[PDB]
Amino acid sequence: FEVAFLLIQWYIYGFSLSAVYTCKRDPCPHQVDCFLSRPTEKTIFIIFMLVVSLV
Amino acid sequence: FEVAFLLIQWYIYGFSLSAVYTCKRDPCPHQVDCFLSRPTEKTIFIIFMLVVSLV
Ligand SMILES: CCCCCCCCCCCCCC
Ligand SMILES: CCCCCCCCCCCCCC
Ligand SMILES: CCCCCCCCCCCCCC
Ligand SMILES: CCCCCCCCCCCCCC
Ligand SMILES: CCCCCCCCCCCCCC
Ligand SMILES: CCCCCCCCCCCCCC
Ligand SMILES: CCCCCCCCCCCCCC
Ligand SMILES: CCCCCCCCCCCCCC
Repeated sequence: FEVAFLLIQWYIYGFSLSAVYTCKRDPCPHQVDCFLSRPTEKTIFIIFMLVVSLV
Repeated sequence: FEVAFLLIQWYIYGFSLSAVYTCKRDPCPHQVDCFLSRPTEKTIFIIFMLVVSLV
């Protein structure tokens, strides 16, 4: 259960977060720019919870 | 002067007007949709002034 939950997160998300996202869904016209909330503080806590599950 | 002014308008504009324009300049992000004012009434008067200059 520890290995299987680490492989789903590597496939879906990765292990960081960027500040600007580019979205191509509907009803939005062509492509839009969207901005995230605290993308640097969240990246620090993603790496803290990776080392805990590897130990 | 009548022929030279008809060839510049055929090259720049054409002889009609559409309702939705797609713009790719700066500072706009990617591509946006822009909407014109009375695009059908103006197309009727573009063709009236074409027949006058051809007669
Ligand atoms: C151990 C509990 C995890 C259950 C896994 C079931 C599959 C999860 C979906 C797989 C991702 C699909 C993305 C297209
Ligand atoms: C955008 C720059 C992010 C910098 C990431 C720094 C992460 C430090 C986390 C320390 C984890 C160590 C656990 C013992
Ligand atoms: C320069 C940006 C680096 C971002 C990742 C930093 C990770 C360093 C911390 C590793 C902790 C390992 C503890 C065993
Ligand atoms: C952007 C991703 C950076 C990942 C760097 C951290 C890797 C963790 C290595 C140390 C793990 C300690 C296991 C005991
Ligand atoms: C008879 C007066 C017309 C003057 C014509 C001078 C050239 C006009 C510009 C040509 C179009 C350039 C588009 C790139
Ligand atoms: C979008 C549909 C536009 C229909 C254009 C109709 C143009 C009629 C103009 C008549 C010109 C005749 C001059 C004698
Ligand atoms: C179906 C849309 C047709 C649009 C153009 C119509 C132009 C017809 C009028 C031509 C006038 C010619 C008078 C000599
Ligand atoms: C969308 C453009 C339609 C143009 C149709 C009208 C062409 C004009 C033909 C009649 C001209 C009369 C000259 C004497």
